[PDB]
Amino acid sequence: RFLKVKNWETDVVLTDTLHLKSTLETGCTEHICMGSIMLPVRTKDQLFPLAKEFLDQYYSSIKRFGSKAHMDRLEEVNKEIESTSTYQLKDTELIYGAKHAWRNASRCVGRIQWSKLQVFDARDCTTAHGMFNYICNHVKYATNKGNLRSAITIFPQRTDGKHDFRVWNSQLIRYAGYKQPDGSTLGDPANVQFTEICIQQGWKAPRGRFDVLPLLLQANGNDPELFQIPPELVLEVPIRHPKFDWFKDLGLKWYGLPAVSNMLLEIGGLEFSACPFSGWYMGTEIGVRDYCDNSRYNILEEVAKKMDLDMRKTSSLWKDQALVEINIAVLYSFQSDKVTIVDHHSATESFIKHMENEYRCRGGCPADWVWIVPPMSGSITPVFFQEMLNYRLTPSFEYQPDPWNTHVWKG
Amino acid sequence: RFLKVKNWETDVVLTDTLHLKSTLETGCTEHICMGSIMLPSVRTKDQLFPLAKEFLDQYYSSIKRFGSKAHMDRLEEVNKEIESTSTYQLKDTELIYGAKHAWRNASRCVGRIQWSKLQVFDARDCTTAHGMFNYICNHVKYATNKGNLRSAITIFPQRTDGKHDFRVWNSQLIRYAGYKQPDGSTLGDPANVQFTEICIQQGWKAPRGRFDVLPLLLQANGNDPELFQIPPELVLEVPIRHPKFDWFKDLGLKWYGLPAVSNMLLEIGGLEFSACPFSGWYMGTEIGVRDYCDNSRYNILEEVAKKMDLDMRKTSSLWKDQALVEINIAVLYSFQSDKVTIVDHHSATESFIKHMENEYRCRGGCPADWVWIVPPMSGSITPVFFQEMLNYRLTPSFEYQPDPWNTHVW
Ligand code: HEM
Ligand code: HEM
Ligand SMILES: COc1cc(N)nc(CCc2cc(CCN(C)C)cc(F)c2F)c1
Ligand SMILES: COc1cc(N)nc(CCc2cc(CCN(C)C)cc(F)c2F)c1
Ligand SMILES: C[C@H](O)[C@H](O)[C@H]1CNc2nc(N)[nH]c(=O)c2N1
Ligand SMILES: C[C@H](O)[C@H](O)[C@H]1CNc2nc(N)[nH]c(=O)c2N1
Ligand SMILES: [Zn+2]
Repeated sequence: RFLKVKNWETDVVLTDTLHLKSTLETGCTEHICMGSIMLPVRTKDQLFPLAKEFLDQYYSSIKRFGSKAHMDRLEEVNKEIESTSTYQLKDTELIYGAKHAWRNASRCVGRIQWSKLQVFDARDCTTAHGMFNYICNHVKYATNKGNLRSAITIFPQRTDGKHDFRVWNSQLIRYAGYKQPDGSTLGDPANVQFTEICIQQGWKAPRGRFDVLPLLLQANGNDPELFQIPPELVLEVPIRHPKFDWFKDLGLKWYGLPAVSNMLLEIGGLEFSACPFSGWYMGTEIGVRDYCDNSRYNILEEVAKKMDLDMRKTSSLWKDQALVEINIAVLYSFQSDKVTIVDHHSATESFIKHMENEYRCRGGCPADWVWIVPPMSGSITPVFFQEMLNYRLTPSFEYQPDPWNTHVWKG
Repeated sequence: RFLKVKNWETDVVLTDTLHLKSTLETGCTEHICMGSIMLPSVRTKDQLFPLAKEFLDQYYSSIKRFGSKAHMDRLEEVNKEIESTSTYQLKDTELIYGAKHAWRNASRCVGRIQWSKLQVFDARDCTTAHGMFNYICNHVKYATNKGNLRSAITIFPQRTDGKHDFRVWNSQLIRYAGYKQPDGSTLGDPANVQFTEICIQQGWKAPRGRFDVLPLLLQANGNDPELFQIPPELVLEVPIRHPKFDWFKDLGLKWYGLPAVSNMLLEIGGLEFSACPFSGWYMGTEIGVRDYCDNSRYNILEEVAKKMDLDMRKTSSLWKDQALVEINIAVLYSFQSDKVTIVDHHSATESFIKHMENEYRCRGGCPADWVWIVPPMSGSITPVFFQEMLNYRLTPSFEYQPDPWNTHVW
């Protein structure tokens, strides 16, 4: 069975056959589309075929399908599963799985880079202090003094679900948010709940406006522990505007390194619940979302007020105007400081090239249009006109519940 | 079974039960989501009666006479008519209800808060293209209303056996001509390049300007289509100027006030109305973001950025974005100065969030296609960006249909 997607700006038509390797559910049915819905331990029983399918992919990629090495690995894994109820990945398999999890992330517009991932094997880690060391080395490597480098650090896989490794932060670097008694918020409104957990865990909060949060790190199912990232490792960029001299006076800055730390990496049925990964920013993830969301820094009003816009009626598009200016400043600031960043025009253009190349050599490229189209100026980017098929391939990155909702406290 | 939709800006969570009355197919499976695919790539007496019963059932429910004397009698009456004639005819009240609810059920339409205010023009007695023309002129005049735009639909005879179809060949009743240049570029509107040529291919006398209003190409009862020129005094146009830059007028832009879709099919109780032009009023981004700044449309993006003297060498200057905003400020300012109805994308999306809440409250759901509801600019500063939506097909409905120049036996 062969499916087709059409680009409505260029009439280019591609043919998807990779969807035949799709596995778990999309959430949709013949009677409902859940395409705009954000969200949805293993027995040897269902683990055997999950491992086999992964190894079949792996040995196909290295042109060794059905080789003696393939069959011995199959036999050795299945023996390990039935005698221990799980199995260990080789280094080679682990690297392959992490890269392919990214290659399969249908919501990620940056996947053109998927094969250039630095994989740090932290599966020998045993304590939160060890996790801290591993994460410090990741941040230093990835940052690279502003010449950012994609990377992932993989902590031990889940066993019985009672000994999980977890990074409680949603991203490795993020600013605190403080709800004031009068109802206003100091800092990042998105991080108010997590900031409270940290303060309750004993974090002495400076209660400034751009306080980097501590790492809250859980090893082997023990209670999590607080660590402060050394400030010399946290690269930051003061935000200024190339024409508006008053923009610096807003006093804004943003960190350089986007590092997702709350997701679950699934490879051959194995679940890696702590796997921070990092790349580099698209400008709009700071300037459209991290300041101008009604639920974030809401400098949207202030920028408009200082541009002296008509804020009486929305049809003056004063919100749209200030939104553009803030995104110009973010890109200008990062480039001036030689900190890697990509604007949404370059990133979407690169993704279309990636997507076409993937249809050629792979038979498809799963993609979530709802997330691929940028949060501003959508229809002047080339992905807006691009039909996209969405399906789940494994290995994959998955959401997992917040650990504070599931953790059993030791005391 | 009782699905939940969350708004991630407000944490409001609505429960959808209306989807259980869904019917047609989405295109998706549990293995593959086609939510970003544009398109879905006569009735026999047995297929027809359940469809009619379903519709009559929801009609008599809406007037709180479900299972009443009138209900069962009407149910029986249509049963007899179908067994006899192999089709049936709608009562005027049912026709009006069906059309309003096809609008209410249009999951790609952000403007649905107004759905119950539709003016329905019953044109089922029409027999000829001249008659169609008359009905369409009256529609345009009524809908335009001197700039105080009013939603309207005109419904021509339903399909019978597929041979005697009524079709408006134009995709919209009012559209600007587009001619390809003997060398490279395009004059007018490139989306209409084929149509603008099909008209001359039939006998049009193209004034060969940029903004030449296309003639109507009306097909009645399956015969060859006929050209008609809409009296220009019926075509309200707004000159586009900017509330700042006076060079903006120099661009010499204008757009028509009346968006009027005319190539879709309306399905009520199993019956198919192949010619059912409907109109409302524009959202500002439909003209400026899409009609002006699309690459394959007017593409004056470069001109506007050039006249703003913006750095156009690196994309990271966001010069396209900057120009795009100013163009959409001008469109809104121009319509508003001329007292021609228009809504900005902030107002329309806010209105739609309110409409959603109303529908979940008094109806149990609201089918909605996020890929189409989110505006093509400034998406994440509008309330619909963070609103999860469930998409499903209810009937009565508006459906796509092939272009008649492939279908018609000339
Ligand atoms: C290297 C430059 C990268 C860029 C420019 C980029 C860009 C983006 C953007 C804009 C999103 C949308 C998320 C949102 O709006 O909240 C996203 C999502 C995502 N990216 Fe990438 N990304 C990059 C690197 C990576 C890497 C290194 C990985 C994994 C190894 C990755 C995996 C993902 C995943 C799993 C998502 C899903 C997010 C979710 O579901 O919330 N990305 N990316
Ligand atoms: C009164 C003001 C109205 C507004 C502001 C409005 C707004 C919109 C917009 C922005 C779209 C997106 C379509 C596109 O981008 O091409 C749309 C789609 C649609 N609207 Fe509305 N609309 C209005 C009135 C109506 C009426 C009166 C009807 C029917 C009686 C209707 C039915 C539809 C349908 C069927 C679609 C889907 C179009 C398609 O599938 O291509 N609308 N609407
Ligand atoms: C792994 O590397 C990545 C690089 C880039 N650019 N984006 C992502 C997506 C994940 C991600 C999303 C957001 C959006 C913030 N919402 C609250 C509005 C901010 C981030 F800081 C971040 F990290 C990952
Ligand atoms: C029936 O009433 C309606 C009112 C409004 N505002 N929109 C529609 C959808 C039909 C429609 C949509 C668009 C979108 C911009 N494209 C250039 C991509 C432009 C139109 F010119 C038009 F006609 C119908
Ligand atoms: C490929 C994609 O589905 C296609 O370009 C859609 C996207 N969303 C849209 N949204 C609106 N309002 N109008 C459109 O024509 C489209 N086109
Ligand atoms: C409700 C909706 O699915 C939700 O707000 C999504 C929509 N698209 C998005 N797209 C991006 N890039 N990032 C997001 O957080 C979201 N949020
Ligand atoms: Zn779907």
